[PDB]
Amino acid sequence: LQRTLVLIKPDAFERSLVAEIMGRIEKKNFKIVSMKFWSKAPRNLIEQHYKEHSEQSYFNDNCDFMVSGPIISIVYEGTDAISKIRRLQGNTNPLASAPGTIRGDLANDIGENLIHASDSEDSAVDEISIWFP
Amino acid sequence: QRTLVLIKPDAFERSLVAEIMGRIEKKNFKIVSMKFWSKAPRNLIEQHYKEHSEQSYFNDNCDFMVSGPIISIVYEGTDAISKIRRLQGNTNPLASAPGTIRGDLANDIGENLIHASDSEDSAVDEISIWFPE
Amino acid sequence: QRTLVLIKPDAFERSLVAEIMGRIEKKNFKIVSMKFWSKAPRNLIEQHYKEHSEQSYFNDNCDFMVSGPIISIVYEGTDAISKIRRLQGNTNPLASAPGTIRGDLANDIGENLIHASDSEDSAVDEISIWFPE
Amino acid sequence: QRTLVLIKPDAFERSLVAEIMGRIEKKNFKIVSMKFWSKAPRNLIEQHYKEHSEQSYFNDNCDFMVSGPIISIVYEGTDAISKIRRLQGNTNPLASAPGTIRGDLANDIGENLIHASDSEDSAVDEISIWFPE
Amino acid sequence: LQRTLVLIKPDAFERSLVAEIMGRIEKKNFKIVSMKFWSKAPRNLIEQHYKEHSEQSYFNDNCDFMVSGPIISIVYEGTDAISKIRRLQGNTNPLASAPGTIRGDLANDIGENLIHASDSEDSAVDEISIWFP
Amino acid sequence: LQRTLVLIKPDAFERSLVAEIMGRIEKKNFKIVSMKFWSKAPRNLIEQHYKEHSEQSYFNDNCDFMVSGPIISIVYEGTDAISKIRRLQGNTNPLASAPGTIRGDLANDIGENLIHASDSEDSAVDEISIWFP
Ligand SMILES: Nc1nc2c(ncn2[C@H]2C[C@H](O)[C@@H](COP(=O)(O)OP(=O)(O)O)O2)c(=O)[nH]1
Ligand SMILES: Nc1nc2c(ncn2[C@H]2C[C@H](O)[C@@H](COP(=O)(O)OP(=O)(O)O)O2)c(=O)[nH]1
Ligand SMILES: Nc1nc2c(ncn2[C@H]2C[C@H](O)[C@@H](COP(=O)(O)OP(=O)(O)O)O2)c(=O)[nH]1
Ligand SMILES: Nc1nc2c(ncn2[C@H]2C[C@H](O)[C@@H](COP(=O)(O)OP(=O)(O)O)O2)c(=O)[nH]1
Ligand SMILES: Nc1nc2c(ncn2[C@H]2C[C@H](O)[C@@H](COP(=O)(O)OP(=O)(O)O)O2)c(=O)[nH]1
Ligand SMILES: Nc1nc2c(ncn2[C@H]2C[C@H](O)[C@@H](COP(=O)(O)OP(=O)(O)O)O2)c(=O)[nH]1
Ligand SMILES: [Mg+2]
Ligand SMILES: [Mg+2]
Ligand SMILES: [Mg+2]
Ligand SMILES: [Mg+2]
Ligand SMILES: [Mg+2]
Ligand SMILES: [Mg+2]
Repeated sequence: LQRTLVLIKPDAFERSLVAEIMGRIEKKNFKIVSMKFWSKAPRNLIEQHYKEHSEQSYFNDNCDFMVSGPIISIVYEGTDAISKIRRLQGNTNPLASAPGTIRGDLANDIGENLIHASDSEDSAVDEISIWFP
Repeated sequence: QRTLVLIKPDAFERSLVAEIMGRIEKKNFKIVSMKFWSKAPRNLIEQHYKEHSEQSYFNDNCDFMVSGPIISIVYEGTDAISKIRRLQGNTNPLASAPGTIRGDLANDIGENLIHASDSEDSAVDEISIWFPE
Repeated sequence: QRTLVLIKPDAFERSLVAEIMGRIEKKNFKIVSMKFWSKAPRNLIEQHYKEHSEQSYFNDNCDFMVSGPIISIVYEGTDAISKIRRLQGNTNPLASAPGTIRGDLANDIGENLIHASDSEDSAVDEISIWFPE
Repeated sequence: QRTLVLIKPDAFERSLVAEIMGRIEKKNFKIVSMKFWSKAPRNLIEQHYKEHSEQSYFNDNCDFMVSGPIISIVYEGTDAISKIRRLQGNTNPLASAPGTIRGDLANDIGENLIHASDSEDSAVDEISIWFPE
Repeated sequence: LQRTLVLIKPDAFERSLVAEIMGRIEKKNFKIVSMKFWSKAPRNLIEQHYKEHSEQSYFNDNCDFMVSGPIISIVYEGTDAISKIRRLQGNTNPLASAPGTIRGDLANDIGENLIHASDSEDSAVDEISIWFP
Repeated sequence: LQRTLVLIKPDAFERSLVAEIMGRIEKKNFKIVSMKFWSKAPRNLIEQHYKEHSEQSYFNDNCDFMVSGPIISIVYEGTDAISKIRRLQGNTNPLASAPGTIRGDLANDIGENLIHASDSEDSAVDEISIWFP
């Protein structure tokens, strides 16, 4: 049994895909245990969330995108939730994400890619602490 | 207008949260605030339904409303109150119309998936209950 | 209550069996009995529709009903008879409402996808026809 | 009967083209002609809506109708005109019924996703406008 | 042209996913040629169905699960139906089943995994003989 | 940014899957820039479209199928549209096409396979020139 942190990104709001994305996770039988709506996430939380990427060329653009509209932060719980939701999410690169995955079916950009999900136990604990202190 | 919607515990039990939210999303209403409650305080539920305090079902309904999670949402849109009420459908499963949320999904007078404010005055009161900030 | 539903041969031809069953399932009705007929005996069809024996369409309708498979289902739920009738929608394609099974999917008075018992008395008779056990 | 349907520019903006066409397709109407317009000529739009020429919204509506692509479709079926009108739903978002295209998807009196001919006489006129061949 | 044996498992009934599962197979153009509904399958048929696993640690628990609610047994027919429906079904292990498959999208447990499908021509004949003697 | 040529094949019309197929591409955020409806495509355009296969045993049967009902020719535009839509389409062979893809979910034959999509930049230019001279 694990908890993982998911962000529904501003592009999901713009494209009216919030329920579609949440629905794919819900139909897999994962349970919401925490959830917050952000009309606009604080820049500092975004920069902390993506701190690994702070020295990458796309960092500033990614952070700008992430504060360009609302986000939902959700903690999902289930057996092996972290890897399972990562599999559902699909590859970052739209040339690689498989049909059937959230990104494979719905995303068409490496940056505007609809959903974040924790990639490991350690990062899940870290990310949950950021969004749900 | 702004209206107050509750996703009720039966929606969680039946894994219909995204389905309900999706019907409102597809109608182009915007989420302005949202909170997740693992279990709403009974006092909050009693206040929300204070006008039913003398009804025979009052306690049973309060028990149901604290039996599982709730999501409270403020939606915004032109004439959002009446429009979301029409999408919601009648309380009575003998009357709620196919095509409405309750008409398609609810099969009980009490366990009826969704609350929506019924007037501007009740919207103000309910938003103040669920989002006192 | 228990009611008798037929999935008609046009549902098989048009690959709408799951769609129709899904609309009833999502309303939370429980299957109590079910039988698949590769081709129903004409005599069974004539008995089912015996009250239409003098109508001009009687033979054509019987021909249609044996033209492909049927699934007969007994569904159970509070006020299941009237509720499933409302989901079914009117026989006449000029009247069946969008949101109903026939309103959304049927475009003919005869080839109309689904039968549902219209009263408690007819439910008893029809269940005895299709499930004499 | 044959009727003239327009998929309006808001359907393109909101990525609802397939959703709308799918609702008509599932009702078993057959496409007899179809044209895609990257931008319809304003004169065509003015002719289509000539009966509204004195209305206060006439110019705003024409502006909207040339603001993005349109698909014009001739559909054929028994009583196709009235049936597709019923699927379409009322112009007014305070009236369009859940289960209809506008009832489920449209939230504005002007930006209302779909046109459908309202009579046999108007169907002839509109088909001659969009498909003069 | 082949026939294969599918079981819709009790978890599909509990989670109201029966039509969803049948619909995925129906949309692939497979035809139902036999079908039976079991309110509760006999223990002996279940133990025979899973006889290969009789000495495995999970055998008793699996059999208990399989008689814990209704099942539907279906014979589907199509060209290479056996391998095709196996592909649609997805891996037993929820750490392996691919998004897009029935289990990949809907199942979250190695035991409660929604659907059985024959794994070969020989086992299909055997399983059909069990459920449809 | 690329343009690719898609054909919706006559089997999609027969099976009422036109909107389903177009919807999968639309939800991926690809934009229609040209579209034509053919009640019956001219034999010569079909033979030119498939000229690579002119000496294969299935050529005549494939061409016969392709003129057996309507087709829609669509030009879609998006970043890397050619490879992305090919991925969505899925393998020609129904023993290989992955669940989650259009063919993996919906097609059950190597010939009647619902959709064509250009396989390269060069063939896209060629095919667009054929259908949209
Ligand atoms: N423009 C651009 N943006 C990128 C690139 N790589 C990553 N990003 C953005 C989008 C990602 O969602 C986010 C975090 O990257 P990640 O942890 O490698 O990917 P992911 O766990 O979201 O699939 O940063 C990239 O290569 N280019
Ligand atoms: N068991 C039972 N519960 C009832 C009955 N009438 C109302 N309720 C419950 C369910 C309703 O969602 C809630 C509030 O009643 P309402 O304001 O008349 O209905 P609504 O605005 O949720 O459609 O109280 C009732 O008659 N019986
Ligand atoms: N062709 C034709 N068929 C008809 C007509 N009226 C009824 N039928 C057929 C289709 C109906 O499903 C069946 C039983 O008629 P019903 O009990 O009045 O309708 P329903 O309970 O299936 O809605 O007989 C009719 O007027 N014309
Ligand atoms: N802004 C605005 N637009 C309107 C109003 N009434 C009609 N329109 C626009 C939207 C309609 O689709 C179009 C044609 O009006 P109509 O023939 O009465 O409606 P309809 O046949 O599209 O349902 O003109 C109106 O009252 N206000
Ligand atoms: N708890 C548990 N149950 C298992 C395990 N392996 C198989 N089972 C159960 C669930 C399977 O649906 C059933 C038959 O196993 P199978 O033939 O290897 O899998 P499958 O053809 O259903 O994908 O037995 C297992 O490793 N653990
Ligand atoms: N009957 C039959 N038809 C075939 C076979 N290979 C190809 N075809 C038909 C169906 C294909 O859609 C069409 C073009 O073949 P293709 O370019 O290799 O496949 P595709 O780009 O449509 O996946 O010709 C084949 O091996 N057998
Ligand atoms: Mg990451
Ligand atoms: Mg109320
Ligand atoms: Mg009747
Ligand atoms: Mg009009
Ligand atoms: Mg097996
Ligand atoms: Mg090719």
